[PDB]
Amino acid sequence: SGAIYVGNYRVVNRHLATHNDWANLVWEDSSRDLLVSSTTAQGCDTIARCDCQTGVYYCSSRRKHYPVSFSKPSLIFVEASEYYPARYQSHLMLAVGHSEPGDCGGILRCQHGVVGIVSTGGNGLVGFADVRDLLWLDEE
Ligand SMILES: NC(=O)[C@H]1CC(=O)N(Cc2cccc3c2OCC3)C1
Ligand SMILES: [Zn+2]
Repeated sequence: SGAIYVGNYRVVNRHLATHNDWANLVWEDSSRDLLVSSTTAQGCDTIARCDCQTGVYYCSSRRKHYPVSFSKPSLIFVEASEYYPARYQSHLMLAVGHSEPGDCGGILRCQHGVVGIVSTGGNGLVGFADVRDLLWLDEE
């Protein structure tokens, strides 16, 4: 589990969104595994606006933050899971690292701020849904 809290927005994995998230919906995209809802309180996270390929992510199944090198956001085939059939997921970045299903939502960050959140895993790989292209998270 886990979310990004930036301005009056809550960014979560679409497959983990709650009823309250759907009832306060701002934007959702199944192909990216992302959903954004509105919040009453202002958040403290800042979004990275960069092309970094190194950062650090939080892994709840190890209670640890790991430094990783990660690929550029792209269209990657993801195996079938409890939440989606086998399909191509867009704006996804892969790294070598530990990830179990419940690790989804952990933040990946670089020197500029939050890059994305854990969305996929298995086989000693971890995949992150990029949010650096969602410029509207910084305003309104
Ligand atoms: N974005 C998606 O399609 C995710 C939905 C889901 O439940 N996925 C399975 C998964 C996530 C994280 C780590 C691991 C996984 O499987 C093995 C370890 C992929
Ligand atoms: Zn950066």
